[PDB]
Amino acid sequence: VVANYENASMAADYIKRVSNVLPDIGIICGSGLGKLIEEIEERKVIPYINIPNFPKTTVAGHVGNLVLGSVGGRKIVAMQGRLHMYEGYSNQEIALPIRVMKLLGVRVLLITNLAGGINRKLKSGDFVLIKGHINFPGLGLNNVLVGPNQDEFGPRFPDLSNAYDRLLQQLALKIAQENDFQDLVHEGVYAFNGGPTYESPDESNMLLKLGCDVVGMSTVPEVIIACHCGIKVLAVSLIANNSILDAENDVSINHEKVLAVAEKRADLLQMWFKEIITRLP
Amino acid sequence: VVANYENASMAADYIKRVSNVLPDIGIICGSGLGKLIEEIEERKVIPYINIPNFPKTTVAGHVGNLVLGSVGGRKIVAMQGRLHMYEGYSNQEIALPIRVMKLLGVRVLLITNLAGGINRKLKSGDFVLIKGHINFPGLGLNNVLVGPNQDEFGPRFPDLSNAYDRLLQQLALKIAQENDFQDLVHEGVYAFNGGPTYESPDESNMLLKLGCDVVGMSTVPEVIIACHCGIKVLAVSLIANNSILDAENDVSINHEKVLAVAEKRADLLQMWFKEIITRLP
Amino acid sequence: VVANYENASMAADYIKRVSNVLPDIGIICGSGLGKLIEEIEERKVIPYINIPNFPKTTVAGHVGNLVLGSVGGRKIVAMQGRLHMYEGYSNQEIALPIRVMKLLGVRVLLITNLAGGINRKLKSGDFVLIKGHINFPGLGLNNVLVGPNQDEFGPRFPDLSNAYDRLLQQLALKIAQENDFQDLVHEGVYAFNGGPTYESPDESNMLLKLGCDVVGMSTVPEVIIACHCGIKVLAVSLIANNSILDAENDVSINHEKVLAVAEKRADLLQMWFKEIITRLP
Repeated sequence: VVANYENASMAADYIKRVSNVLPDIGIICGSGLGKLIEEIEERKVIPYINIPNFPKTTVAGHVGNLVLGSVGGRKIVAMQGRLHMYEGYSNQEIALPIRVMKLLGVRVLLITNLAGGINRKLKSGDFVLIKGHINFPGLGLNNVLVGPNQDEFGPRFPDLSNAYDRLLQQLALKIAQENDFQDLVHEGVYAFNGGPTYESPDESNMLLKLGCDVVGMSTVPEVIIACHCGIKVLAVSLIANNSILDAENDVSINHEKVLAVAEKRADLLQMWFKEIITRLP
Repeated sequence: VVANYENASMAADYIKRVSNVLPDIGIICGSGLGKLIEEIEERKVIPYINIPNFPKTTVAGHVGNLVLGSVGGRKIVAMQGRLHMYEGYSNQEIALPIRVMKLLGVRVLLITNLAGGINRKLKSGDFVLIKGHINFPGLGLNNVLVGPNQDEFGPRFPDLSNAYDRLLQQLALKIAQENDFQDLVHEGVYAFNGGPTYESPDESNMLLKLGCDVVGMSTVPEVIIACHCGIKVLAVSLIANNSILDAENDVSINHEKVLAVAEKRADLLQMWFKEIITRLP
Repeated sequence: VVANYENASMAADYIKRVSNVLPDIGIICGSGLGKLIEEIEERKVIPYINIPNFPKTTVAGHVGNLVLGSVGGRKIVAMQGRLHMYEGYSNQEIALPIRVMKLLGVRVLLITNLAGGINRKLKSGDFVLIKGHINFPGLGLNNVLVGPNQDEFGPRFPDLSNAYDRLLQQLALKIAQENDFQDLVHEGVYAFNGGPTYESPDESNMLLKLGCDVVGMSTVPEVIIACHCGIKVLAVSLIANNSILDAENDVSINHEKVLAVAEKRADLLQMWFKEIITRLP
């Protein structure tokens, strides 16, 4: 189905009936980075499959729930099981959950992901506050907004110059300084590789030439839908590896190594985002 | 429907019956740049919806007519309401009107567009004669010619090295010199961003590194279909803003600002293209 | 149909019944470079159209056979008539023949193609051993693996850092040295342009900036499917022209010139690959 006003409204109606929560913060967590969702207070778990007009996710399988409740005195909604465009989902399937968040009252969206490091200053286990992006699918006619514009949500031609809110980046850094882990925290430009193959050694070298700091396979589609409909965004990458160093040393990249870095930083990222949610203006 | 010989022929038959004009020049005008079409002499206006096999355009809405008549003693056909790939149109839907122009007798196609400036010499209100392009959708398997080749129109593997005719660029500059506005006229390479989001600040910085002078969301698909079937092309960008300066100063890009630049230069561009049409060899 | 385990198995069953050959080497030859297939010993020719679940190729036309038999004492399977993504084939249609090769027992895949030269050291008639690639369709959400993962063949996120086997590159060079044509043999990075338009002069200049040595419209999709399911690869480009020199001298690129270079080097490439097959570990 199309991610239009009528269809998003039907989904929001169901969610309001079942949860009673009206959230103003949304969260989408990266692979291995979802522990925070398990400590949402007075929570309600809603499988995607039960929600009218939500995308069908059974071919990919694995978890897919919307979770509503309270964190740090704030009302939130989380996507537990994020949708990736490398699975074959359409623009409409990716956009509809974000537009439902908008109708529910979400004004701030917090996002984490796992990424490869390109900038030579980045090590495995570092965090990058994303300050801009290079959208290779968008340049090449696979932008998430290709299709008719849904005018009720936003304009035909959105500006992305302020997609990554500067005050939210400053708050995230202040909290890292308060807890003495600011030495892990950088800022940078995110390249979107559609995937699902990891960036090749020579693609990584190209990205270094083009001013990219990190590369991954998510996040930019959701940011664009959120910016289109006026939702503020903070996005943070966890660095799994430095792809430029790996190319110079003939070291492989693999999913098991990536998930082990996620497990090593999961509890610190949970603590960090809990405080961010508590402190949001 | 497919943009094949049979289907294009049916459309041309209808158009010949209704207009009696056999044009040898075609024009496609950019957003806010179509005033010239209103002064076509002894004209005939044909809504796309009435023409057999023309693409359906009702989801996007707004004007969509073919207009035939005379300008400066020359017989022309204009597209009033251009089709953009960011609306979701297929390769076949974009190509069919250009191939109908070919069957009607068109030998020269003139095109205008609105673009962002990348080269630091470019200011809002400048004109760029396009001398080559960088086709990000084509590199990434969304070229307008992906699909079976329609052999009656052109070859399986076209060469684009002479897509932008050099003598037509020289004529356009000569006319600007005659009317003392050559100080507005540059030449440059056009990057095709599929869109519909404006180029991000970091995408603009990448394009500067890669030798692009201007960036926009149109024009290259029509140029490729015209070059494939042997139609000569002149393409001219109107610069709405300098995206590199805007990124350095945190200034936004938006559709209202773009259209105001179009209105400021519309009458000069109308005068210029009228003389070009009159003077074509 | 989907390039899944069940459908590939049905195709392999038919092929085993009809040919009696169990190959451990596969070959895919470039345009004008297929003479070797005509000297396969005790061969069996199987039109694609006869094989269950093979992709339909009648719109494009021209030859499309699987050929099995012996070369140099080794059992091989060849694709005579390769599938190109610029024809409009889906990811599933490209992948299924490679996955059938895997089920038949193929462990090594040898590939040739025609390419444009970017590196200034490359001349018409040179050979390039491919050591890595830049996948513009993959960066832009048209990777051959976009879709559900077929877990029986390989992992959700493959690593491509060793897609081009180093020992096979060394064997190919050793044989060129033995026959005194090593002066023709370079190594380099392959850029995948989806096509079917030749790279424009300004796209070629961009590729020079980005560290590409050669550019073409094939090969990378098949390499990715082979690497995903554990098949070793050697890929060799024949240089048709130097696109950077042609842009500086305003010289055109065309299919007839390309095929004439293929004819000039066909017999040497046949001799070379026959010895490679004979000598494989």
